[PDB]
Amino acid sequence: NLICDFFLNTERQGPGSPEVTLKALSFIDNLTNKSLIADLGCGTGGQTMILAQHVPGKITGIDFFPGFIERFNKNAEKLNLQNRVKGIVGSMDDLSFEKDSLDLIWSEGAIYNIGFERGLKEWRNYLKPGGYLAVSESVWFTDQRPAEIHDFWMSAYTEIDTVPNKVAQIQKAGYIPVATFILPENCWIEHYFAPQAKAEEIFRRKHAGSRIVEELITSNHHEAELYSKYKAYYGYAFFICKKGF
Ligand SMILES: Nc1ncnc2c1ncn2[C@@H]1O[C@H](CSCC[C@H](N)C(=O)O)[C@@H](O)[C@H]1O
Repeated sequence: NLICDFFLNTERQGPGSPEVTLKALSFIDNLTNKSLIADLGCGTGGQTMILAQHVPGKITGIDFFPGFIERFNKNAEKLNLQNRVKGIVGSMDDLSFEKDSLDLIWSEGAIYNIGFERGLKEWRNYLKPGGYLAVSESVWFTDQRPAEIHDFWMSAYTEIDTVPNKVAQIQKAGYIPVATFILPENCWIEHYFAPQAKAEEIFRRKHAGSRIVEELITSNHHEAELYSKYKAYYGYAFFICKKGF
């Protein structure tokens, strides 16, 4: 399981970008120095640092891979945010946060591990009423897509769905769909697939012969191809939800 190692040599493990994280932040108007924030599936904490540098309050990143949490705190350290930004090895399906105690729950390209609707449901219980939930998720841009891309997505994440369905689910889960925007293509190509280029040459050689590596490179190269060919039918959408009642 060196899948981790590879992604340690990258700015982020999923589509995204500073402008996008900030643009989504632009919709949350309840934050102060007393706000408790959580970023679920924070990976190395790249978006978590950009976030921490533009909002007040303490943030808690949570990720399944210890390797990412280690880089998370080390990076937090260099940036001096270690006081108000702590990394923690945990799982989104088994959180220990006091009920209705958070003001903001962040999650970029990580909610698929637990499921869109499931997350909306469960995480809700850790939010102060009027609190926010911001997550980026894979979506279909249309009601019709080719078979290649469709079955590819039915093999990885079956919950991918259209923006309209995602939105109603948010309303159904007891939130107000405050803001919803689709991510620019440069979030995949520029900030995700490209950085993955250099990473590979170095990774592959450091681990020459590792069967897992030779294939990881193949998975990434296949995803990039599907994207460069079907980018018009799918991508990521960011959702800012405000807990009801
Ligand atoms: N059950 C789980 N609980 C918490 N994190 C998990 C998890 N399953 C997977 N993850 C993490 O979810 C992240 C998905 S990749 C996205 C990483 C980061 N949010 C970014 O945008 O760069 C990875 O860090 C993966 O390790």
